[PDB]
Amino acid sequence: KTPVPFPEGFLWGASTAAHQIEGNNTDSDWWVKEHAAGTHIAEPSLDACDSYHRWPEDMDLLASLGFTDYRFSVEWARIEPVEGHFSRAQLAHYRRMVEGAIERGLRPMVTLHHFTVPQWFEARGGWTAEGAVELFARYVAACAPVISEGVSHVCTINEPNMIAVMAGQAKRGDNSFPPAGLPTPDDETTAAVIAAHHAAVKEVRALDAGIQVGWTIANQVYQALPGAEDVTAAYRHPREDVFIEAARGDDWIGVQSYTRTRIGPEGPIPAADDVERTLTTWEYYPTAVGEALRHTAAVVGDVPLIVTGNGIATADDSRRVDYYAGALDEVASALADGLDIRGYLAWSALDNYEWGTYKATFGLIAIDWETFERTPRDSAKWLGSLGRTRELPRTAALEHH
Ligand SMILES: OC[C@H]1O[C@@H](O[C@@H]2[C@@H](O)[C@H](O)[C@@H](CO)O[C@@H]2O)[C@H](O)[C@@H](O)[C@@H]1O
Ligand SMILES: OC[C@H]1O[C@@H](O[C@@H]2[C@@H](O)[C@H](O)[C@@H](CO)O[C@H]2O)[C@H](O)[C@@H](O)[C@@H]1O
Ligand SMILES: [Cl-]
Ligand SMILES: [Cl-]
Repeated sequence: KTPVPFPEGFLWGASTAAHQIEGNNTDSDWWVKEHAAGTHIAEPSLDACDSYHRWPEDMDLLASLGFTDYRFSVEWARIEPVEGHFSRAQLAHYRRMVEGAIERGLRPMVTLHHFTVPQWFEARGGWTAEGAVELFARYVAACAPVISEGVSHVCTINEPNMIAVMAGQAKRGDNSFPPAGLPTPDDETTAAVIAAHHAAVKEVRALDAGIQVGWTIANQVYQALPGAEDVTAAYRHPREDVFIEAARGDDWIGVQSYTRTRIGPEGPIPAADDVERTLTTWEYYPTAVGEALRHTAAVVGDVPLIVTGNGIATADDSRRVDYYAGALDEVASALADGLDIRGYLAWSALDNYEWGTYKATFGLIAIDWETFERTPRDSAKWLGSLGRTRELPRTAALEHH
């Protein structure tokens, strides 16, 4: 019904991840998987957006559009290309990104880990191997020159619940996803990423640089059909809630939401045949983030919430505007209800490599895969303008009360 001004210092921006935009990330586990014999990965990442060279243009564009914040990742595979050999070259590359954000009036949120790992880290047995926790923490300590000045927010591990899910697949040797919901996570990896996270928090806080640290959650918005509450709770806990519980002592927690999955007495039910879908196959559900935020609050307590990824894969930008109008309304609504939300970062700043395909275009900013030309979409112009306005618009539908 009425507009909700940004809280003071509210993050307003977009998010990317190194492997999805940078191009030539050739020391990652993913680079190997993309080219392995028998890979199921539909297409290779290759040059992606070449943000390795073109992040200056990325950030010029974001700032010009009126965004005030940029979440990007720094890449362990580059920083530690072989075990024990830290690249000062790549550390400086990443420090230049932080400084470059600041010089363009963008507050940088730094993700230290976004799914990919060094191939050597995978080859030695991944998150569940002996020493994996110490290895991650050492990498985190080594990022100190990148994050010790000018960075207010660090994300340790992006969506550890997706890590645990995929480890569950790899352990069973499963290649396909169920028609709804998520594969049983590997509880071993669950434990390992949680211990890795706490150790990373210690490392960042040890810098005594005031950094707010936490991690981000792939919120599924599991909804119980009436009667199926207990099944829904059991299903969601290892997939989501256990990672939110591990964040209860953190300085902030990231909410990443896109769609919803209904759960019946037998478990996850797929979207109806006739309901609107996005280019990811997911049900179009603009109000997801609303439920994601509220569920996250219920579980995590009073840890500040930030939306660190939210959007839609679509070829129709006016449908993206629709999606954000509903998502922003849910953010406003949660704020007005008194949730402590301190930022909104859209997924994604650019069209990017969506873990195996380039067809699932999530970008505010269009990318030509041949020339690397950036073209802001209209959604980008509108959302960006809110960085100056600093007020969340509402949809024209009525609230209760
Ligand atoms: O791969 C099957 C199953 O493994 C699960 O992990 C188990 C682990 O918790 C247990 O300690 C040991 C005991 O030998 O067995 C398994 O490794 C994992 O959580 C599931 O995702 C997998 O489906
Ligand atoms: O897919 C768009 C972006 O979203 C993230 O990962 C999502 C996750 O949020 C969601 O729960 C699952 C559904 O099974 O899909 C993943 O792709 C990542 O932050 C981004 O890398 C990803 O591109
Ligand atoms: Cl090196
Ligand atoms: Cl990384």
